[PDB]
Amino acid sequence: VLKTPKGTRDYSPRQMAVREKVFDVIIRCFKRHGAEVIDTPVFELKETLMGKYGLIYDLKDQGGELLSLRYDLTVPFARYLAMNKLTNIKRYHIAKVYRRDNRYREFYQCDFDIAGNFDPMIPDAECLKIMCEILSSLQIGDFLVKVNDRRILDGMFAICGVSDSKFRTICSSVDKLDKVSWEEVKNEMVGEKGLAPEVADRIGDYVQQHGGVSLVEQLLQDPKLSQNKQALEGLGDLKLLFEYLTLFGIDDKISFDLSLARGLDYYTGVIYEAVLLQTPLGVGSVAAGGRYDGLVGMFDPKGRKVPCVGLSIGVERIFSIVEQRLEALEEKIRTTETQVLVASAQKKLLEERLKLVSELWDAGIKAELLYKKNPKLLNQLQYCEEAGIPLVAIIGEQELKDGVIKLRSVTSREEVDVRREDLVEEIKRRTGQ
Amino acid sequence: GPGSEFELRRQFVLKTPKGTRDYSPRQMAVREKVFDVIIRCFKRHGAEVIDTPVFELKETLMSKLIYDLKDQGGELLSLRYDLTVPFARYLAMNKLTNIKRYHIAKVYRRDNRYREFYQCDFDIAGNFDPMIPDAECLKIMCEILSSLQIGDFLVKVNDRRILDGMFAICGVSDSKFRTICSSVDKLDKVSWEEVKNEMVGEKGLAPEVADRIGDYVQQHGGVSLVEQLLQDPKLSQNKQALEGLGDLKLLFEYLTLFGIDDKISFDLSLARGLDYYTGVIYEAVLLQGSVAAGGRYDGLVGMFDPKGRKVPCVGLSIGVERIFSIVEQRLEALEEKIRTTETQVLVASAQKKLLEERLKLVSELWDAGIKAELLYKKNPKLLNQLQYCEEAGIPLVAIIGEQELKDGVIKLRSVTSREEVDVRREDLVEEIKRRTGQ
Ligand SMILES: [Cl-]
Repeated sequence: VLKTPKGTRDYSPRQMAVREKVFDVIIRCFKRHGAEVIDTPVFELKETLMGKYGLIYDLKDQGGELLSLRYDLTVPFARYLAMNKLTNIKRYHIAKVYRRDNRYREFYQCDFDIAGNFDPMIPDAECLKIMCEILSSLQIGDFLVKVNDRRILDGMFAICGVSDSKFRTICSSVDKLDKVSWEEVKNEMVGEKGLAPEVADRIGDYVQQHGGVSLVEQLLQDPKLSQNKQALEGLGDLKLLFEYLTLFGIDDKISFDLSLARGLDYYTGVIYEAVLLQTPLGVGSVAAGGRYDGLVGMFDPKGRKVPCVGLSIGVERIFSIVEQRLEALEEKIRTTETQVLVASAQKKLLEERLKLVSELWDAGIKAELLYKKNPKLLNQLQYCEEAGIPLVAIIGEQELKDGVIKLRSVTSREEVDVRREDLVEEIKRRTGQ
Repeated sequence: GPGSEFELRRQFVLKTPKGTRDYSPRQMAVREKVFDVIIRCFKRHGAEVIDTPVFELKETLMSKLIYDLKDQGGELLSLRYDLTVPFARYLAMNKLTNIKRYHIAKVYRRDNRYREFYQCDFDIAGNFDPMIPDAECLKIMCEILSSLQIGDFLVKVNDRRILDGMFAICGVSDSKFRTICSSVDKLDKVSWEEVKNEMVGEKGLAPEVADRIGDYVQQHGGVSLVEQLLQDPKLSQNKQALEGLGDLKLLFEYLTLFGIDDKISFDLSLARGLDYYTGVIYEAVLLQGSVAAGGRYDGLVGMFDPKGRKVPCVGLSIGVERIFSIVEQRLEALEEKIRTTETQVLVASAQKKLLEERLKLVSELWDAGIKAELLYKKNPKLLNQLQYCEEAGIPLVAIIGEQELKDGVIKLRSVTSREEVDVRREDLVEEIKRRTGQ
């Protein structure tokens, strides 16, 4: 019966160590952009989640409110904003979400969002900048951020002749163009979904193109698209976006891709998705986001609109990559931060070690000793070697009388005598405070 | 007007579940400060960390206080009510016989922010020499309680074996152990007479028997009290009491070496968590609340292992929810504005048409690891930018103007002092670093 629920896994000490290094990079970035932080309960009223999703963990009806586990951090955010009658906020939220999909049922989401009425595209641009800072800093190899706008999509599908009835499914097909070829995608829309091959080929004339600001300029000249009001504003915003990206120094990491069509329940403005590269060959997505201006309005009692743009870093995939990067380097990932083991080779010294280890703790030094009265020096050394503990402070009967400690570097094997009074400052010096 | 039914219905559902609440940025600043103290202590003691799913199999957690997940055609799941039972499952499942770990995570209880709340656990599992890990747990509690600077505190200590032997030697029947413990436990809230009456009148104990319990249970003291009970005519003939007292005497030797023997109060009325604890039991009290508990529980892991293999465990739980409030009140009483962001500088301008230049600059600052912001406006008024800083606690404003750009210069104004000085652009990163301490 010993088992974690399907789709969940524990984080082992080593996995926690990597998670800490990855979160530390991400949080340091969020904080650099003046983000506040909040937290919200792991479950919300079922009502709060109902009427938002077209796969949600519900809690047993036990005689109170009907409750559900958060499927994401964005809805809780909207509920939070509305509940506190906030009109603007810049926040990050790092927490687990829950989905009965098919470690994929419980996993971390890492969100940053900017809510408020501001001038066009400036916050949207900062979101892309934040993506890029983070992905670069993690050093998970090269990447590329795909960008599109919801209104460009709507307009493109309007003038190509896609019905409102098939709009939703056709986007699902187009959105596959990242992994698969246009030939497959075309054949699906036509063969499986009953889309006219005339419409399919027209969509193709747009959907197959990608590039930088150059493509935004071309489509602003497109005779058919120009005459669609929505596509035109969307393109105007992207043109603006590219200007700001250039100033942020990251226009070379951005690809305007008209096949990007996801999260169409939420997104009203830009849509983006970061993808890892090979060698530009897409190897998988590691972040996503966009502008969703209708969500908060759905919660505010007076339906007051609060624009929002934001991003989700896909940390689960990043945990794997970083873990494997570390493994391939023979770099032993430490699961503890102990700086020194207090040891002795002789017997009858437990009380002396207890006294020393405690002095070290008092000075704020990270120390341990074996829970054994007369451990063998070899066993203590082996313990340090496996744990990556860099120093061993060896206490002996004579050395105590002399007021010295034998300090041995575990890896270099070099041993030096240190005055007891100098021991605390000497350990700090060897580790870096 | 009061508002349409449309409006009032929406307001009616704009809430967090009962007995839960969001953490605002202000409360997150407090919680981050508390957790930093605690985690720095855990790490200082060589602890590893693990994490477990918020829900375990229902069969694993066996109550009218445990959240169950709806049967949606699959496993029957429940939300965890603590971290110790997930730990035991974790040790048994991974066939570990020793681990020293801490775990900080929310737990869930349908009791009467009190249904979802943080537990901060530290545990040392494994077969070791007597009472050293136990001593270290008390040290850890003492380090943390001290560093949190939440006033003076005390740690009550007792042992299950001492209660066992003590009940035996003064007449209690073995089968009435638990309920008499439940009564004795309330002597930190209630008088001995109220307690006695509940044991005799309610619990069917004999008057003579309860009186002998009162002779011991009413007592609390230091290491000298341990020595006295080792001299006790009746107790010192009971094997359990003898072991229990022997171990406390030893614990005290180690607490003296750790310089915390003066914070420990041996208290015979401490009888908590007897579903778990097989050795030491303890509870920290703030002096003017239950702010940290723990003890040794050697049978729990054994109950999850198929071959019933025992793994000795001793640990502690820090009541982090009571501390959050105390610390927040400390901060608010100082009227010290709690910042919710770390921004060092706002990039600003008074003139129009400089958005592009603020974008370039703020991005330069970000690339240098400086915490910077700018208002999301094409042409903000300087006043609005300065007010934003004043309200948020941002100490510097970097003002870009057309002339400054030509001179390769940036006007850097202190938000508090209002003094503005010119700064060569290439020096800006360093000049900011200096003024904010980095
Ligand atoms: Cl001023």
